[PDB]
This record gives sequence, C-alpha cells and structure tokens, in this order.
Amino acid sequence: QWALEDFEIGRPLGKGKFGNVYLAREKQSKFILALKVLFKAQLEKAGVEHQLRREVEIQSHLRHPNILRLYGYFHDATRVYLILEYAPLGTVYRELQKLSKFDEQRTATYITELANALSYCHSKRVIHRDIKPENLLLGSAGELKIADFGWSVHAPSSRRTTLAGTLDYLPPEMIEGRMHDEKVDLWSLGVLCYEFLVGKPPFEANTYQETYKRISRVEFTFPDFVTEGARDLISRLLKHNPSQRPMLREVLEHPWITANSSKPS
Ligand SMILES: Nc1ncnc2c1ncn2[C@@H]1O[C@H](COP(=O)(O)OP(=O)(O)O)[C@@H](O)[C@H]1O
Ligand SMILES: Oc1c(F)cc(F)cc1-c1cc[nH]n1
Ligand SMILES: [Cl-]
Ligand SMILES: [Cl-]
Ligand SMILES: [Cl-]
Ligand SMILES: [Mg+2]
Ligand SMILES: [Mg+2]
Repeated sequence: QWALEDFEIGRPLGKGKFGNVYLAREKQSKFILALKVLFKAQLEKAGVEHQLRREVEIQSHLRHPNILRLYGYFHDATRVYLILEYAPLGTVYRELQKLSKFDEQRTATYITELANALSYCHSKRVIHRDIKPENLLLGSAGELKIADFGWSVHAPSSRRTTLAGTLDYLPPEMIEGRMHDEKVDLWSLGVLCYEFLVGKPPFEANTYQETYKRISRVEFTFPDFVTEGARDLISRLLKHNPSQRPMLREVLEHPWITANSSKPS
C-alpha cells in the first residue's frame, strides 16, 4: 500500500539505536506525521526482528490519549518504515535537560498521565519494560505520551535479548535475569518520579558494575528539598520485592499526587 514516494521528508526528529526518525508529509493529504526508519542489515545483524514485530503488533492496536499511535508500516529492500503519530513538543528528556528539575506540580501531572497509560496497558497484560525520559513524548497541549514499544511483552516473562545500554531504570529482577511481570513498570515509575524532582536517577553511577550493585541492594538517598509526600510515594514504588509495590490505583490515589496533579484519573 504505502511507499516512500508517497511522502516528503523533512528535518530529523531524533535518533535511536536502530531508529532514525524524520518529520514527513503525505503528498495527497498533506498529513503531517513521523517516519521511523530502521535498516534491515542492522536489524538482522542484531537479530531483533522479533522485537520490531512486537512493537508493530502491540502499539498499532492500542488506543489511549497518553499512548503514541502507530498508523502503519512498509518496507523496501533495505529499510523498514514505521508511520507514527507526530509529537510536536519533543521529549521529556529534552525538557528535563532544559529545566534541570521539575516542580511538584509538573512531576505529579506527568506521573498521573503515565499511570493512566500504564493502567490501560496492564489491563491487556502488556508490559512496556523500557520506560525512560527519552521514550516519553509531548503532545501539542503538552500532554505526555508513551512511545517505543520495542521491548514490550505479555506477562509473565523472562528476558531473551541482551541488555544494551543503561541499567538505570530496570528493577532487580530484570537485571538479575529472573522472571518478571507488570510490577517492573511500577519500579520504573518510581525511578522516574525521583529523576523528575531531583534531576538524576536514584541509582546513577560511574560504572555498569556498580550501578548493578546499587540497584540490587536498592541504595538511594533523598536530597533535603524532597518533601515527605514525594518520599513516601517513591519509597513505596522502589521495593525490592515486586509484590510489595503498590497498585496503579494506589498511585493515582496517593495524597501527594492528588494534591499536586492538574489532571484526573
Ligand atoms: N512520533 C515522534 N515525534 C517526535 N519525535 C519522535 C517521535 N518518535 C521518535 N522521536 C524521536 O526519536 C527518538 C528515537 O525514537 P525511538 O522510537 O525511541 O527510537 P528507538 O526505538 O531506536 O529508541 C526519540 O528519543 C525522539 O526524540
Ligand atoms: O518487514 C517487516 C515488516 F513489514 C513488518 C515488521 F513488523 C517487521 C518486518 C521485518 C523485520 C525484519 N525484517 N523485516
Ligand atoms: Cl536500523
Ligand atoms: Cl520467556
Ligand atoms: Cl526479551
Ligand atoms: Mg527509544
Ligand atoms: Mg526501540
């Protein structure tokens, strides 16, 4: 159906391990979108064909205001193209670098929108497993949208693929290679809430080996400016035992969240 000749390519929106994303306009309809380009040679070499298929299958059927939409796909003899919803206000990662830290209002609002999207996902037993600032995009009204479902699966699960980059957002059970479920996204939610308020993840470190150690032993401390409400929520989410981590309904109903968020459930 679709082909490259149907689109006019614009400026680069960003780059990933495989994905090179461009702004694009469909010629006949003038529809503005984002074109995620992946090279087949790199996909085969890394052997992550199954990850790409999962990303397409899972994200294309999901329908939620806080989840980035996937419209379709096509390919030539060298590349695979994903037709994505265009997010005009960029990434949370960029916004965080710009402001260094978020206030309590901005943080609680983001967490609320994340919890809503994750609640929708977990209802279909879909785990994201790769929640981090660079995979969180912003809509025209500044609303948060979860993207990059390349690592997403169905619960329960083990890990078949090699961990590539940072360990900063992964729970102990994932890095130790043990079996895991939906509770891993709530660990990441705690890491995110910390980084939003502080400016850096709680287990950040100089080396892979040491970051591993701090995560497995849950070694983190709060700066003095972190309020008691934020500390309570973060401490509940960052539990070593997955079953002790709260439900998403508990997060959405937390007194600190309800007092500072500007969005409802
Ligand atoms: N729909 C989009 N709108 C705007 N920017 C995007 C969009 N999709 C991706 N990007 C940019 O491209 C980067 C990589 O996209 P992503 O799909 O996460 O690639 P990868 O899966 O290789 O990490 C993101 O960090 C973001 O900055
Ligand atoms: O060609 C593809 C496609 F059309 C859809 C999809 F999800 C994946 C692929 C793919 C993965 C490795 N080679 N090709
Ligand atoms: Cl690629
Ligand atoms: Cl498995
Ligand atoms: Cl895997
Ligand atoms: Mg990404
Ligand atoms: Mg990816």
